[PDB]
Amino acid sequence: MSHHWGYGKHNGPEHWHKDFPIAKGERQSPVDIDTHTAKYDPSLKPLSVSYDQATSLRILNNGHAFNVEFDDSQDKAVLKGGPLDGTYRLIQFHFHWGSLDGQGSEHTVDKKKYAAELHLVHWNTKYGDFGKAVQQPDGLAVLGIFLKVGSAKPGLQKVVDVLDSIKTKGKSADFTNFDPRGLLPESLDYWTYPGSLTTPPLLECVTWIVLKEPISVSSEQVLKFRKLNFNGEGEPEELMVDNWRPAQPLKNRQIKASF
Ligand SMILES: NS(=O)(=O)c1ccc(CCNC(=O)NCCc2ccc(S(N)(=O)=O)cc2)cc1
Ligand SMILES: NCCc1ccc(S(N)(=O)=O)cc1
Ligand SMILES: [Zn+2]
Repeated sequence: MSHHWGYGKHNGPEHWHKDFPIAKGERQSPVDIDTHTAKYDPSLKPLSVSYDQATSLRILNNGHAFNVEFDDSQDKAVLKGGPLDGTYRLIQFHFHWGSLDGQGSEHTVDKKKYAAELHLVHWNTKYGDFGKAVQQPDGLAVLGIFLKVGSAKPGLQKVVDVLDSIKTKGKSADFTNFDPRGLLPESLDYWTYPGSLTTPPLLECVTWIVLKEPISVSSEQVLKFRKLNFNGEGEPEELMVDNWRPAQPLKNRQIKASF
């Protein structure tokens, strides 16, 4: 209830360390993915994304992004394989995006920034709940997918269309029967490395799995994201744009490629 971090000049990423000192830790995210330096690891398995029984529930403007929430009280939508040991359940997805099409992703690829990045957040079932999982070094698996501006993504349009009902911080709307499979690219080739949450509390609990193939969305789709507000109703309007943390030092990590 006393958090005041954000993405402005007075409360943005350069300030976070003062309340969340792990911001300067050894495994922070995001990072630049240097594609030449990433090593192909033949021992990596194909990723297994099982989203057929996914149960979406609600979409919320939380003042930083919007989250689409899922029932995670059974193994309904799970991620396994790839670099992972065990079963990770989908709890929510959200995006980060820019004020312009040339920025907005958190991860970069040879310093290239995409217009946005989707994060599908999953927690390791051996830890019993999400709150316990974020306290463990292998507690979360975040599947990251880049968005480039081009052709529309039909499977995104239900999200775009509901955004009028959650314009300001604290607003939510029913968001049942949404299929997250509609947000994936054709290929599940990926990079992986150990990292962190990219927002406070910046906990170092994430296995990052970043897909190589971007999805394409239209100019009009991402334009609608930028009409959301960071502020609550009745407060000065601040457009929800540039809700991305920049790349952090790789330090003593190696990024592995599945391909
Ligand atoms: N099942 S339920 O009862 O409907 C249900 C109950 C609760 C919830 C919200 C979970 N809390 C959450 O997602 N916090 C953000 C932490 C975070 C920060 C940063 C990243 S990031 N940017 O690194 O991916 C990922 C996650 C959802 C659904
Ligand atoms: N200085 C404005 C108030 C304020 C700024 C930044 C943060 S932080 N460290 O959580 O990003 C908290 C409060
Ligand atoms: Zn995120």
